[PDB]
Order: sequence, then C-alpha cells, then structure tokens
Amino acid sequence: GTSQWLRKTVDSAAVILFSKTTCPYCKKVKDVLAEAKIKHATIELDQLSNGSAIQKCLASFSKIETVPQMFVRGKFIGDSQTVLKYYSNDELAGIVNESKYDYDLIVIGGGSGGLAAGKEAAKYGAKTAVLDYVEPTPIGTTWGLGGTCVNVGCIPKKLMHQAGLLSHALEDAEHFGWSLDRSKISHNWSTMVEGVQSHIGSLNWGYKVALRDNQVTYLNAKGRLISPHEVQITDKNQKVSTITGNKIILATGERPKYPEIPGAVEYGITSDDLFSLPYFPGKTLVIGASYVALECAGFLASLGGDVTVMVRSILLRGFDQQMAEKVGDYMENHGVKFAKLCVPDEIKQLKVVDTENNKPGLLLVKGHYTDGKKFEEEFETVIFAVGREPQLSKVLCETVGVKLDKNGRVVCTDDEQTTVSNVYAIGDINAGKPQLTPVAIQAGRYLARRLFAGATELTDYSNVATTVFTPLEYGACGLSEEDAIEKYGDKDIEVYHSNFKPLEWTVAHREDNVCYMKLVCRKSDNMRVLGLHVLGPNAGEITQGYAVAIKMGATKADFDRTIGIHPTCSETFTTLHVTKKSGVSPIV
Amino acid sequence: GTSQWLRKTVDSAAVILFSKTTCPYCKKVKDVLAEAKIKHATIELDQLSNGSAIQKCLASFSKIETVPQMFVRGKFIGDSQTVLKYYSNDELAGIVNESKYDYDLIVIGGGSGGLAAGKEAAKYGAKTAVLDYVEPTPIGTTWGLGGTCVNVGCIPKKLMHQAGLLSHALEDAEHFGWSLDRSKISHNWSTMVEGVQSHIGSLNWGYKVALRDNQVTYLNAKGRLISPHEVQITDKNQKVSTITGNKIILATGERPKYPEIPGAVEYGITSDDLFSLPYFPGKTLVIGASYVALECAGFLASLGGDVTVMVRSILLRGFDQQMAEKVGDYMENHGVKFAKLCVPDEIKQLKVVDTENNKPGLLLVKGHYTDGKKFEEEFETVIFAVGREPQLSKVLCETVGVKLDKNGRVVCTDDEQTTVSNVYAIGDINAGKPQLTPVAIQAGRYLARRLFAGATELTDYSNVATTVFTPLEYGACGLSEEDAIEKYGDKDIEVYHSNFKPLEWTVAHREDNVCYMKLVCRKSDNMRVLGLHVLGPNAGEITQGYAVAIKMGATKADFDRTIGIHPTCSETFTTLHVTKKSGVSPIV
Ligand SMILES: Cc1cc2nc3c(=O)[nH]c(=O)nc-3n(C[C@H](O)[C@H](O)[C@H](O)COP(=O)(O)OP(=O)(O)OC[C@H]3O[C@@H](n4cnc5c(N)ncnc54)[C@H](O)[C@@H]3O)c2cc1C
Ligand SMILES: Cc1cc2nc3c(=O)[nH]c(=O)nc-3n(C[C@H](O)[C@H](O)[C@H](O)COP(=O)(O)OP(=O)(O)OC[C@H]3O[C@@H](n4cnc5c(N)ncnc54)[C@H](O)[C@@H]3O)c2cc1C
Ligand SMILES: Cc1ccc(CNC[C@@H](C)O)s1
Repeated sequence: GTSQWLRKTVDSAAVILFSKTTCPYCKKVKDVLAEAKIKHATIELDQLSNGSAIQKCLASFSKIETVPQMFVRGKFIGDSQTVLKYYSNDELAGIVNESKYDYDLIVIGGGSGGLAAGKEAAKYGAKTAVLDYVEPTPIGTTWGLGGTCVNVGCIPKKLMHQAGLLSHALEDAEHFGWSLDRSKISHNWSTMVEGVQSHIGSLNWGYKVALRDNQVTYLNAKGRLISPHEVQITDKNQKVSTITGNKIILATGERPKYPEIPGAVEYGITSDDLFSLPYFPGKTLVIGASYVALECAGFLASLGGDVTVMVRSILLRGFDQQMAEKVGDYMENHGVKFAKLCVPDEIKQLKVVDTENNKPGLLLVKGHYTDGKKFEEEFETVIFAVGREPQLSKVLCETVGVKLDKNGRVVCTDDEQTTVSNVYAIGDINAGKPQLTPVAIQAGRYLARRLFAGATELTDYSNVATTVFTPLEYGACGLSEEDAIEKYGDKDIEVYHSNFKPLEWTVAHREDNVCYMKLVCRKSDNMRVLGLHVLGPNAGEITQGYAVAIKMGATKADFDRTIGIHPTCSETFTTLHVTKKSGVSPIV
Repeated sequence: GTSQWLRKTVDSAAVILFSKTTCPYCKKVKDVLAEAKIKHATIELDQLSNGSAIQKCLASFSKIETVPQMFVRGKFIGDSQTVLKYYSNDELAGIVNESKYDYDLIVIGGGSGGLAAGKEAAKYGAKTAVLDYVEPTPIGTTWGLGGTCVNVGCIPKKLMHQAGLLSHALEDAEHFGWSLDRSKISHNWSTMVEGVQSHIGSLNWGYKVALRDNQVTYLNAKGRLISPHEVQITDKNQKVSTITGNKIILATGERPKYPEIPGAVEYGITSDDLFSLPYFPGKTLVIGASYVALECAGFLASLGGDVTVMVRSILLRGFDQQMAEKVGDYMENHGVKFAKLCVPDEIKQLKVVDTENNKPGLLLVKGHYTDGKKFEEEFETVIFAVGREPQLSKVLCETVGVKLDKNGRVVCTDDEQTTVSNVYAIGDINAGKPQLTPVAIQAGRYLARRLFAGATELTDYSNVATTVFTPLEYGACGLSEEDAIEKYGDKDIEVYHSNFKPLEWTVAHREDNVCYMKLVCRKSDNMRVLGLHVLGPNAGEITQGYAVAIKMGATKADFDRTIGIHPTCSETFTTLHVTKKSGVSPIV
C-alpha cells in the first residue's frame, strides 16, 4: 500500500513537514523554521495523486489527521500549536538536533558522486559530513577536493585536448586568409600546465566553499567503515578517531593500475602524474589502448611530442570496433606511432629525472611481440594506462558485511543499497554501472532525495552516451554494431551509414572521407535506433541531443521527418539512406 | 479509398511496374527493363499493407488481376509475355518515350529545392528538365548553378563566419601555451574570397555533373509559365522557344530588397555582391536587423573591420527577444557599433570605386533617429539587408490561374499543390513556410516521390530548428517564450534556464556568465517542451539532435532522465532546475 512508503520516509528523514499549499497554519510554521535557521523537507500533500490516503496513515504515528505535522528523525514532534510552544519556550534547537548518531549521513569520498550527494542531502536538513583524502602517487603527487574528474581526469585532459586542437586552428587560419605562419610556432608545456592547474585550483577552493555554505562538515581525512554505523578517520597528523552516522554512502572511486614488471612503479608514471608534471615528457611511450591511453597520446602528439603507443591486442576494447579502428587510423596518419601486438617486459633507468634543471630522465623499455620478435627502444617518459581498479580493503572492513563482486566492486540493488541495510555505494565502485562523472552525479543526487525527502525517482543507467576525446572525437550512444547483431542476429539488423566533410574543412584542404557516422537499427521493431555513432569534430555536442530521442525510443522514421540545421555536421543524421547491406559506397 | 490512390498513381507516373518480390516472372521483367536502361518506379505488391485490394483494383485498368503489370503515362502496356514481345521486336523503346508533352516534369529554378526535386524524379523514370537563370545584380554580379545558399547564402557565409571565429582561436592559443602573438597578425580579404569562391565553383560543377549523370536536361535559360503545360524559355542569345511538360514545379526563390531612397541602387550593395567582392569593404554601414544583417556585420568585425549597424526598431524580429537582445549585447561588446532607432534618407557619392588599385569608393549617409535627431556619416561600403522577396511577375503569367497571397508567395495545400491542378511550388515562394535550405530539399524530394512513385508521405513543417551564425551563435527549436505565453497564458508556462561557461573558455580567460540556455514548457501538458533556446559556441551542433526529441513530444522529465556527456556545453540541458518564476539567479 501507501503505508510503508510513509514509514520509510518518516523513519529516514531528518526534519520533514507534511504540509498544504493553501493552509495558512502550515505557512506560519514554515516561516518559523526559516527564522529558526532550521532546514527540512516539505511534502505538500495537496499536489500528490493520493494525498488523501497519506493523511490517514499519518494518524498511525500522530493520532491526528489534520495538517501540518512535523517529524524529527522518526519521532512525531507536534501539530501547529505544539511547535510554536517549543519555539517561544526555546526548546526547538535541542529537539531538532538530538539524534542517535553524530550525523545523518557520512559520505566516504569527495569526488563527482560523493560531493553531489552531500550537497543535495544537507538541502533537506540532514546533518552531513563528507570525507576526502588523496593517497599520493608512488612519486608523491597530490591534489585537492573534487575527485578524479576535477584533478586528474575529464577537466585537465579536455583542456589539454583543447591545446592540441588549437594547433590545427593555426594551420587552418592561413587558408582562411590570416597572415601567420604555423611553421614558426612552438608550444610551451609549462605555461599550459600552469593555466590548467590554475583552473583546477579554482575548482578545489570552490568545492570547499560550496560545502562551507551548505552546512556540510568537510574532513580531509581517510575514513574506514569498521561497523555499519561507525567510521574511523585519520588526521593529517595521523590522529585516529571515530565518528558515527545513521546512513553511510561509499563513493571512493578507483586509481591507476601498473603491470607487474620490473621498473614500472619505480620509473614510469600514470595519468595521475601527467596533468601536473613539471617538465615536458619528451619522447614518450604510452602502454595501453583504452580511451585514457589514446586521449593522452592524442594531445601529446598535437603539441609536437614524439609519441608511441604500445598495443597488446585491440584498441578501445568494448567499444564498436569499426569506429575504434577509424579512430586509430586517424591518429596514425597524423603523428602517433603504434607498436601493434607488443607487450612490455621491464623498464631500465639510464638517467635520473633532473629536478634541478627541470628535465626528464632517460629510460630503456624491453619488450616482445606476439610472434616472439623483441622490442627495445629508449624513451624519456613512460606512461601506464592499463586500467583502473578500486581498493576497498583500505575503506571497508571485511567484517562489516558488504558484498564485493569478483573485481572488488560493490554489489548493489537498483537503488544503490549494499548487503548491509544502511550502507550505499555510488560511482565507479558500484558494480556493473557505467564509469562516468555525469552518472555518479545523478546517482548521488537521486539517492539523497530518496533518503531525506521521500522521493521515488530511480537512476536510469541504460543507453548512457559517451565521447572519446581523441584528435578526432568519437561520440556514441547505444549499442555497438557487433553487439546488436549478436543480440538479434544479422538478418534483423539494418545499418544506415555515410561519410561526411565539415564545411569548415573545405577551405582548409582537409580529408574528404574520414568523418563517418552510422545508425544501427532493428528491422522487426519499426527500425528502432539501437546505437548511434559519429566520428568528427564536436562529437560530444553532436551526440548529446540525440541521447534524449534515444531514451524516448527513437526510430529511423523519427530521424527522417526531422529537418536538418544547415550547414552543420550534425544535419547529416537527418537524411541518411545508404544501407550497409545494399553495398553502395558511403563516400561523399 | 485504395481505389483513388491507385488511379492517381497510374495517371501521373512515367513508367511504373506492379510486382512482388517472390515472383520469378516480375524478376524476369525487371531484368529486361534494367538491361534496356529503362528507368521506372516499382511497387512491390507483396510488401504493402493491402496488396490484395491493390491487385484486385488493378483489374479496372488492365482487365487482368495478376502480376507483373507495366504502365507508361496512364496507359496499360502489358503483362510479362506482352512486354518481351515488344522488346524482342524492337518496339519497347518507342512505347516508353511515347508522351503527350516534351517532359514529364519541368522545374523552374535551379536552387536548393528545384535541384533536389528534378534529381529525385529522374530516378523513377520521369523525363526531367531543370531551368536556372541568375538575374545579375545592379552592378552586374552573377554566379553559377546551385541557388542562393550555394552561391550567396549559407555556404559562403559560414565560411566567412569561420574565418571570424579563427581570430578568437589565435587569441586563445596564447593562453594554452603557443608562442604566437595575436597582436601582430592581420587578415587578407581577397585571399579568403579566393578560397571561398573556389569551393563554390566546385559545387557549381558538381551540380552540372549530377544533372548529367541522372539524365536531367539542364537549360541555363529563364523560364516563364504561360499556360498550365507551356513554359517559355529564353536563351543566353535571347533565343525564345517553348517547351511543354506534364508536371510543373515552381522553385524560383527570392532576391534582396532595396529601400526606396536616393543613391540606394546606385551606390550601395547587398549580400548577393558581398560574397565575391574584389576589395575589402573597409568602413562599413550595414542597414538592417535580420540574421543576414547581423551575421555579416559579425564576421566583418572579427576580420578587423570597422562596422556599424543601423537598426530601425528591434533586432531579429520574429525570434525570442530575450535571446535576440543577448545576441546583440555580445556583438556590441566585441567591436560592432550600433545606431539604434535609426533609418536612412539618402546615399551620396564622394568617391567612385577604384577598379585599378582595387579599393572601394567613399559615401556619405544621411538619416534620422525616431525623435527627429539627425544622422550623418561617411562609409566606404553600405550593405543593405532590409529583407527579400520573390518577383513572380517575372515567372508566372497572370492568366495561368496560380493564386498568390498578399506578399506574392504561392498559396498551396499541405501537399505543395497550387490552384492549378498540375502546377506545384516548393521552397522560398511557398506561402507561410519557413524559408530554409533543408526545408526546400525535403519538400522537393518528398513531392517528387508522390508524383512519380506512388508515395504518400507529406513534408512536416512544424518545429523546424534554426541557428543564427552570429559571433556567439544562437540555435533554437519551437516557439519563442513570448509566443508560448501569448498562446497559453503566463500561468500555464514554466521556464527553466541557466547560464554556463564552456570549459574551453576557462584557461583562455573569457566571460563567465554570457552563455545562456532555457527550456519553455507547458505545465498542463506534462511539462512538454514547447521551445528550446541556446546561446554559445557550436549552437548548431548543440541544437540539431534535440530537434528529434521535440518532434516526438519530449517533456521535461525526458530531459531529466537523460544523462549528460561531460565535458560539453550541451550537457547543461540535462540538469536544469532553476525556474524563472522562482526568481533564483541563473549564474554559475
Ligand atoms: C584520465 C581520466 C579521464 C577521464 N575523463 C572522463 C571524461 O571525459 N568524462 C567522464 O564522464 N568521465 C571521465 N573519467 C571518469 C571519471 O573521472 C569518473 O567516472 C568519476 O571521477 C567517478 O567519480 P566517483 O565520485 O565515483 O569517484 P572519484 O571522483 O574518483 O572520487 C573518489 C574520491 O574519494 C577519495 N577517497 C578514496 N579513498 C578514500 C578514503 N578511504 N577516505 C576518503 N576519501 C577517499 C579519492 O581520493 C577521491 O578524492 C575520466 C577518468 C580518468 C582517469
Ligand atoms: C545571406 C543568406 C544566408 C542564408 N543562410 C542560410 C542558412 O545558414 N541555412 C538555411 O537553411 N538557409 C539559409 N538561407 C536561406 C536559403 O538560401 C534559402 O532558404 C534557400 O536558398 C531556398 O532555396 P529555393 O530553392 O527555395 O531558392 P533558391 O535556392 O534561391 O533557388 C531559386 C533559383 O531559381 C533561379 N530563378 C529565378 N527565377 C528564375 C526563372 N524565371 N527561370 C529560371 N531560374 C530562375 C534563381 O536565380 C535561383 O538560382 C540564407 C539566405 C541568405 C540570403
Ligand atoms: C538595436 C538593439 C537592441 C538591443 C541592443 C543591445 N542591448 C542594449 C541595452 C542593454 O541597452 S542593440
């Protein structure tokens, strides 16, 4: 029925006021709470489908059925008159604060997900604390509040991606009539890092202010869940203590892996160090083949660097592989070299990194190909991008009872709840969910609404669009081609595709048939669009809008009746017609 | 019902074949028709929702009920045996060219819609001619086949727009670490015009080649409808003749208007001349407030030009005015000077345009503001953008019977048919249709299928998306805000909005709170999105995809449940919460 909704809501909420929009008694109580600097959620019963039933079940707690009723942490406080009797007796503050625990919510991890959840939580009166600590890299790198996206992920790579795109702007400017000469222009890595770190510092500080100004307690300490309500924190001065919270949210992210080979941890770096490195990396070897490894080799080339990528097997494993190879074939034609079907054996240090004069060392990389041929080349820097993983042993005592899948990730129900009942996990460590910063923000905000404001909304994790920020960007939404065929069979899958050329690339004398797009649709379902794929500039801005249509179950008919915006790259989606089965060429 | 469709198809198609995929006799006929280079439409009866009735209704024409059946211009030709007997006896070619008119279709106008139409009809066996003539401008500017967009519209304008954006890229490159100094680079106008014209020329040639390869007769002559089936053509030599056609499509577009003031036609120019001008315009007065006027003033300013814009009343009349005002504020903050509430009286000539040294003339402009105060200033170039109009006088003889609305645009039923039963109109001259290149193309293609292949699909003109390619671009889809309030009332309209700042603008030190987007919704229709509006970079790429979701009736919840792609500008549409009635600020 409706009853157990109301028991969960009243039991979980901190300060909550069942109210009416038109009732003047309720309105005077609200303004009392505002003047009292008392935050709370407000369930206005007159704008819900069955508010009349909810007033009936309110009597199951309060022996009354009128409005307003105020509750604090499961307890019925009183009706109108009762609460202002507390106010002009000055007993209100004592009763709204009193609680079995120190906090209504402890969040372990101050990243995209945790900070999102704590800021939405304190909005509804939940007494909240948020914990964040950055264990240093093996060479000692460190950064402030915000998470992986803010300090060592989406933010600084797209800015470094942007510095690389700008090199083609300088090339293109001549053909559009600008007097400059691209041949006479070099890049300065340190000036870039300083501007990138300046914007990161603004984000760091701005998060501390958001927490300060929302009544969230920020603790720069490493917390560890020892029991289902108990968190054991460690100071900057290694000082250890214990706080307690009613509800706990785990959101501590992942960190870079290294291969188990000698020299790796000692002499190489990872993405965590690349964004604040104080010297240009020089001649660089990137080991791996995920979006991290391509994106970084991507801009490192565009800034004049001598870049090699060492690929064990395939590029972008798990993405559509036609597009993967189109991505990779572009980078190879524009500077990035690849050593295909090759794997590393050890790293020898020939020269130490020169802190004083600000210059890299010199390394020797020993490898072998699959056939058995041997690799051996000198490199000034070696970056490892061979995956990321959580380390929940540092965060979670075995004995508390939280179930971990075979990767170390947290098994949650579809509302983010662990096996222990009052503990939840969001973000990269939620098992089998897409590891993206906008996902972690939605899970975090939609969970806080459910805990402290009686919400029902769940996070939808399906058909979440992505974009890979390689020199030519690749945005995608939905299934890949190979996956659609495997799920429904080659006969039932029809693919529309077509090359294109940006107008902007005409005067600039760029390639005619590298930019490509395709719609993978299902025949026996009115040609429903299953996945969408585009390789070209601004692929992120192109793809986004269609993510809404695809959540709404778009079909090829819907794309055909929508008119294009001319001249854009994106309008090519509105008039696709060549089918893969037909065999007709997709060139311009 | 089925009855009158079949009769309409058989009477207008040129060569049509009624068939089934499974049949081997029709496969036999297809193979013979393909061999003889005979182009035809082909219904596949075993693929239609009611082929049992379409088959049975065919007997009204062939006195037979089987398949295949081939018709030519309303006449039943024969079954399988009867067709091969014509083939094997050398009679089949003459039957399929037997026609009452010179052409199955004559298209008056070789621009966006007309080129699209003739090429589609040719592809179904229709014998087609397209006519195209470029009436020279007052100073005699003239160009090649393609239309207004190709030669003097979207294509050269976005290329000059792009030259303008690249000046901000040369600026921003400094702050991402590149050595260059923006302050010592200049722009060469003629080099850019050379590159742009070069690409226009390759479109001119491609369109000639495409009409050749579809066997479309291309007459570079001026056409004129003298009777429902008689078109009068006039040579480059003035050689007048007459051709006949079964179906006629009007697609003659528009041309720029001039104000009725002394010196306008003698000493000013329009956009028709600007895109191939041999000298730089210099100090320039732009008279108007349309998207033509602002887009041109925009890039002209970004190229180093001293630019002024003379506004009668408001900017972008017809578009959401809050957006328009923000568009104008940005230009005024980045160069362009505005003479507000001002109108011109006369243009005087102080200096004649110098062909020899390739420099502009010099003019004196006199006007007055709306309060009698005087305007007087010198400019080297004066560009009129005071609207456009057709001149159907020059193409449509009064006595044919084609009816015009009070603007001079053709009045059409929602299938593009005029008051005369066999004459149709597409593109700009179609009354009350949005005047855009993609609209013309879709109208022209969908019509040609209905006429020569039994199609039924109409063109949808509602909710067509637009982008104004000013220095900050502005893209939109659906109603303006004032329009939505006007139709439903303030109480029923809710507006969600937010500023934003592209990530690319952080390191480059650009403005914090200039970029803006909003969604206008209907409270009583489930918060249906009635209009989308965004101001910022790549606004065309941003908007296009969202047009599809609006076309399927997207609501606010649909935008909420879709996850953003990060870091993009476009992702801000997925987390909008501040409302206008709320009174909260939309800054960041
Ligand atoms: C190089 C790179 C580029 C990326 N680019 C993109 C991109 O373009 N778009 C995108 O959507 N995603 C991108 N991602 C992924 C994105 O960063 C993650 O999806 C997101 O950061 C996950 O957020 P989270 O809140 O789950 O974890 P995090 O953001 O990693 O937050 C976890 C935080 O908790 C801290 N912590 C850990 N253990 C403890 C502890 N015991 N006590 C206290 N605090 C602790 C961590 O130090 C960190 O501060 C990128 C990732 C990388 C590595
Ligand atoms: C500066 C500018 C910028 C624009 N930018 C955009 C944009 O970014 N996006 C967009 O969607 N739209 C844009 N437009 C509008 C776009 O150009 C039109 O919507 C489009 O050209 C409509 O095509 P049409 O076939 O109706 O007319 P047209 O393309 O003008 O075709 C008409 C053709 O018929 C010829 N003709 C005329 N009379 C005769 C005759 N008697 N005999 C033979 N031929 C004849 C004309 O010379 C012309 O070649 C822009 C317009 C301008 C002026
Ligand atoms: C013609 C114009 C209408 C609006 C313009 C720019 N806004 C100026 C305002 C802030 O005074 S220019």
